[PDB]
Amino acid sequence: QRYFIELTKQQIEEAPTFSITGEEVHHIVNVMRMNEGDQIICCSQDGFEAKCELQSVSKDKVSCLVIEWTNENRELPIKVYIASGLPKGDKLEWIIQKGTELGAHAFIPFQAARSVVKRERWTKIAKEAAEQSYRNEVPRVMDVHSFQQLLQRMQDFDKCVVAYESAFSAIVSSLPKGSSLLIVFGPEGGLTEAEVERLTEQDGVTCGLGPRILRTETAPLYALSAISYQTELLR
Amino acid sequence: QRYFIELTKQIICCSQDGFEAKCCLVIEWTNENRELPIKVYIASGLPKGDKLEWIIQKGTELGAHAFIPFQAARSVVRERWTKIAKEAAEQSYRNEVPRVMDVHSFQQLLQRMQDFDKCVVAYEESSAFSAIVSSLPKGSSLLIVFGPEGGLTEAEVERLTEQDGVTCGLGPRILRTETAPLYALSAISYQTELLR
Repeated sequence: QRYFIELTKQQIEEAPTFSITGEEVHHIVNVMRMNEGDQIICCSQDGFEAKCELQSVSKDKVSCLVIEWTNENRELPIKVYIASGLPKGDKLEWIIQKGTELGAHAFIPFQAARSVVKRERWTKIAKEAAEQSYRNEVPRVMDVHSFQQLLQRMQDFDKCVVAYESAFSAIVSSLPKGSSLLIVFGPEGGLTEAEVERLTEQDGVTCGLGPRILRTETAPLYALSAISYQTELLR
Repeated sequence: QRYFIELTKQIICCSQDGFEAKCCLVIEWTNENRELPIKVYIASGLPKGDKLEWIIQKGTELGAHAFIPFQAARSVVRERWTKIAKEAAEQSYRNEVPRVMDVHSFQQLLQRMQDFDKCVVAYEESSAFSAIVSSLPKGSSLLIVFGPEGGLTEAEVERLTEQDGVTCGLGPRILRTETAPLYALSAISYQTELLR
């Protein structure tokens, strides 16, 4: 039902209809087997959502007519970046997937001291979650970062919370529309005393996320969900 | 290490009545309680694959008091579930092992709603969610209903509304069937524990 088009809103407005080429055609035509007259949801590269009607359906080209510009924006009011210490098994895919459903702006995996242990599949997982959750953007998944490299990234964001153990509601409720937030989590083992020390000197502020102990795949989910509650449900 | 034992009132032990202790010889009672201020019952329409296993686990680490699996209209569908709860309780330092009830039918779900202080239906047709949770007094009961993949059905919503459940959105992004309960629980801890 929902597709990310490699055109801008103004490029789609350009002509009377527009066409879909590549990966998506196959999904439209072969996998779903849609016919002319069928309706889909398209989001441009600049975040604009449209209701489209399949005017033409070929084997490599699909033509669409925009029947409505929804004006719907479902993006979190603030940019939240998830930094995760490489978890085991396939927990990173769950973090990326639910994370996108919950509004995360980008993911940054990093080698962590207790990390006991692909990106092309991660990018794919983020795009599909992005499609199924009606995001106006597809979250970017970065390259696995050394612990050091992560430390050098910190300067780019407005704030940084370190999930470790009540600054959290304060910082989140004091961030303005459009600002950036970095949240780093440790792996199954958890961040190290040494590691916290380096994060805290880079302005990272340690915060608890409730009194219950949360798994690595669970912590970021709580965090995104709380930000949503605060910035969208109360505000 | 932390283990649940059935007797009522080095490792950590937790009585059946919820009293945590450092120990066998009991050396000290911690006095620590990490349960949510309100009793939140998670009612989810039976999902596919192993999604309900996921909900039990994550939801126990996030404070669920109890789980009520039921047959939804769009549902295409116990001992293991209980085991997943207990282990999830163990690792997260809960004081209580949430119980997972027998799978109910929709009807059974409806007959059980009167028990609760407040019933929320995770659904939006139009959000009164923060208003409700912000207003439940400590110790009260909250049942939240969630559909399976595909969602609750309009017919179903109508009958839940006849029984006093209130429809409430959970933000503007479409959440999968296993993501919704984790959001609600997280939001709840945020309101009643981090803001309060």
